[PDB]
Amino acid sequence: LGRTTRDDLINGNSASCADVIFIYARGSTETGNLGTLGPSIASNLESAFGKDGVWIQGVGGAYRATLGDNALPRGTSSAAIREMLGLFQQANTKCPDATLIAGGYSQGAALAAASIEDLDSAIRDKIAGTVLFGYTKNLQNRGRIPNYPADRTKVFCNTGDLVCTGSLIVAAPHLAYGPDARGPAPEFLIEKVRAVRG
Repeated sequence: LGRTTRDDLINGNSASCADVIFIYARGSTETGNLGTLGPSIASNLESAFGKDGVWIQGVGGAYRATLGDNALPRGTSSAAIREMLGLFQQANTKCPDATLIAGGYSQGAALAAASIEDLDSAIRDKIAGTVLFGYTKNLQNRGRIPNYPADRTKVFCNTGDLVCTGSLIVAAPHLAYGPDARGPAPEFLIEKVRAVRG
């Protein structure tokens, strides 16, 4: 695999359920299914919950993270939404009691948002927290994920990252989320898991 690819949910089963399952969608053109920011969040999550206590799953399969899909209505393709929807379904079926947390960068942040929007409310209720970096629909959705609570959403949108302000121009702030994925974003997700699970 490489640190850039994590299939802990796909490869896992009910007998080895983790308490927490993190599903993450990478940006356009990023490698593996975690890209650049996903591995730092994963390392922090495993310090907090232990290697056995958290499953990290990047969104792969039909999510090709094609730069042209950014221009589609929901900011990604229908196929990609179904891929992410199916991973939340699979988490829910394999491990009905795990707490779910989610994340995404750039097109993966629009994908997370469209997926959570379309999710059955009972599964959606289980997602304790979602972190979105360089969220391409930040302006259009006014910093929110449709049908999901504000208190469970943390958007990291740098000043000068123009994708947070309605365009698809890539500027240097868009490439500057490394600090956030190492610190505030995993801390937020851990705090949201601990508030549900203890």
